Amino acid sequence: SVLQVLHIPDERLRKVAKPVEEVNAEIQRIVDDMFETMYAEEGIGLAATQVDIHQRIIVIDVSENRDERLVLINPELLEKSGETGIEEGCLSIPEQRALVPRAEKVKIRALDRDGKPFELEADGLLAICIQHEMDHLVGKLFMDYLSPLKQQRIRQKVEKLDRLKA
Ligand SMILES: [Co+2]
Repeated sequence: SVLQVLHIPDERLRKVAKPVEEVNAEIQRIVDDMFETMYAEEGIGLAATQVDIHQRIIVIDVSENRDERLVLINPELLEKSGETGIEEGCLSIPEQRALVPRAEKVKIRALDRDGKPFELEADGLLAICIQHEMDHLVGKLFMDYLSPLKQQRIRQKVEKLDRLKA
């Protein structure tokens, strides 16, 4: 079932998510609810913190056909290198996009939907998405990489955008 995505400014988006102790039926229902919400909003990734669930869970689908589910429970970054960037957007910061510096390659370790560990070497868009989604778990948003002036602008814009759309 579709979940509600928080928008800035909401301090809840800055809470550091806790590690999942045991992947089970409940965790799995959350995983499914997250995919449903992500696909519904046409996003390519979604961190649990965005839907107000403070546990280290991320769902991703960077495919064109939109049928290639990637689940990262308790992700852990092992290596990262190179430099790249794209005009990132976020469901929590409606209508704003900004070029954010990211590592081009990134190797991680995580648990899948069944709680089994795997390691993944990613590059291109998938690498970027992972970095974006992982930042979400530690309360970091993509706007924090910009100059304070730009950050303030963004807050004013979303703040306004939301109030008018209510
Ligand atoms: Co985001």
